[PDB]
Amino acid sequence: GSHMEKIIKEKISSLLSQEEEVLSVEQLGGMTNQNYLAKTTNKQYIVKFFGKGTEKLINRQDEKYNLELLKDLGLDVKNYLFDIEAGIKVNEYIESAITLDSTSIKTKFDKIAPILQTIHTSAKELRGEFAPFEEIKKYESLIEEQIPYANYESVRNAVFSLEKRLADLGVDRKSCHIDLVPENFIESPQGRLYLIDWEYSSMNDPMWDLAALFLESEFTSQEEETFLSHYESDQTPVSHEKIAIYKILQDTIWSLWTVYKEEQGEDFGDYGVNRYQRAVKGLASYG
Ligand SMILES: Nc1ncnc2c1ncn2[C@@H]1O[C@H](COP(=O)(O)O)[C@@H](O)[C@H]1O
Repeated sequence: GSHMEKIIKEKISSLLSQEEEVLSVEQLGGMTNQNYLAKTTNKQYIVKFFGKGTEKLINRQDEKYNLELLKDLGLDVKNYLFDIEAGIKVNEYIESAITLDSTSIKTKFDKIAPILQTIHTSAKELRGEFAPFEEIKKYESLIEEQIPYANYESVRNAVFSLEKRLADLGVDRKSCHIDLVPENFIESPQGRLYLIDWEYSSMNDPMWDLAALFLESEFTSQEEETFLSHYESDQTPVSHEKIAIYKILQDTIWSLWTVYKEEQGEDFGDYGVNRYQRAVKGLASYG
């Protein structure tokens, strides 16, 4: 039983009646060590332990508010606990739920485009103002080692040069999810599709979210065009250039996230190296 699992057991004890007990806390699948299934006498809970070393990256109070603010959209699953002290989310467990991946997401544009419209047109004022270039600096501060990626100064300066272009185009400010990996979509056995894991949610340009959806599921040009056709409306305008720019910023940011996570003891192999190289590729294609 890990330290993280012991802390989870303690936090869940507050959700139980005098009779009930925590039976087990086990690590769920996935890339990171954040996700756990907790079993109690009469209840199962999905747990995301996101707080470890992320105090300066994920503003826990911002995100606790964002949960209660976003609840009536009906997109996320039910929350039972959001622990500010350690950064731990305790949610409902949906039995026999299907987690989406790139292939399955591509069959469900009829559901997913309206979902993204719902969030981007919510008119909700989330706590948090996403600043991608400040985000880069946050990771740079937290990382102890000499940056392990090749040709970093030239790449960094090219990435930071995109700030001026974004200012010229004009950056929009809407409620965004910020982390549209396909595995953040889960389907109930009865058919309802959820969008989960809003830990990064913030006010941002909606083209960030589109870039993330497209990049994280490796959409083809045909899939991008088809999705944009579905998603585009007067209240959800589309900018292809912004999408291209945000893809580069995402690969940069998540490559730095990788270094920091590995410094804390995780092993993601060449995940970060490859994302960084894709930023390099994107910079060349953009220019
Ligand atoms: N309410 C739920 N019921 C069943 N599985 C879930 C639930 N919420 C999250 N999960 C799973 O846990 C993962 C959450 O972390 P992530 O892998 O980053 O999406 C999802 O991919 C789902 O597979």
